[PDB]
Amino acid sequence: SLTNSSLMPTLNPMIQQLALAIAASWQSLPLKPYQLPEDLGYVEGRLEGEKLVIENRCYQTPQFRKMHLELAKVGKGLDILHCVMFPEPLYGLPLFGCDIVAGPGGVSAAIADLSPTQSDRQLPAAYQKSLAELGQPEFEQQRELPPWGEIFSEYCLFIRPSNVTEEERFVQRVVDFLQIHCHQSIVAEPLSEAQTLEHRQGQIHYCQQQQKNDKTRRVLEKAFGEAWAERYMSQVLFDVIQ
Ligand SMILES: C=CC1=C(C)/C(=C/c2[nH]c(/C=C3N=C(/C=C4\NC(=O)C(C)=C4C=C)C(C)=C\3CCC(=O)O)c(CCC(=O)O)c2C)NC1=O
Ligand SMILES: [O+]
Repeated sequence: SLTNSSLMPTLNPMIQQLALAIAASWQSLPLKPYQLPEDLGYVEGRLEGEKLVIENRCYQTPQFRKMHLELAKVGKGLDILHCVMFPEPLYGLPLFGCDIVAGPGGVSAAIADLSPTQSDRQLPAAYQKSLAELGQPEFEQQRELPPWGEIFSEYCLFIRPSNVTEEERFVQRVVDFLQIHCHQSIVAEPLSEAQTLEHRQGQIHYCQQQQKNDKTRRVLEKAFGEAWAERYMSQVLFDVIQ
């Protein structure tokens, strides 16, 4: 749980709410710890500018090879929540991810998705059906995905929330995604070796494309340098499996 977090009480309220919702969804799963490189938990660094503070929590279950919740703060103003549930390819589940970035003046970016791992870039039929049933959410300020964002599903939300009502609507949609995802993980069956390979490739591709995110990289570089940032992005955030 998040009562021991040093960052949490200082983060944007939407970020606090979403972190609680994610922890609540994971709490009663068959969790084991997942050891990050160098058993990383808390880390802080500064070069010539602002300090970056990061808290990492990571778990695994039989269906999810790596469940990573990262909270971060740059200086006084910039707050970040990062979460990815990396599936075990044997079960063919999609990739849950979300990213929230907030400054003093409010949340600038809120993105969440259940991303495909199939070569045809479609979600499994059960997900399509369940997601369609939620209906189209209405948000006033949508943002267009960057070029490397071809990895995201047609259900991807990428917005700037315009008011508290939209903040709460976005959090609820993420809770709905997680409820669907946790349910489908109970009914998933181990796949064939050939299908497992296809899902593994989809996850590798997701990770390679997420590494092209310069907005993330530049934050890390300004606090820790180029070599540290490359190691962090490739080995901690978006590790390529074999
Ligand atoms: C220490 C960790 C960490 C940092 C520092 C970080 C920074 C970060 N991510 C950003 C955007 C972004 N973040 C994402 C998406 C994602 N990013 C993910 O990590 C995941 C899992 C998704 C999607 C599920 C996208 C698409 C953008 C916008 C990129 C752009 O505008 O070019 C931005 C710009 C925000 C804005 O334009 O308003 C910053 C500063 N994100 C982090 O996770
Ligand atoms: O991650």
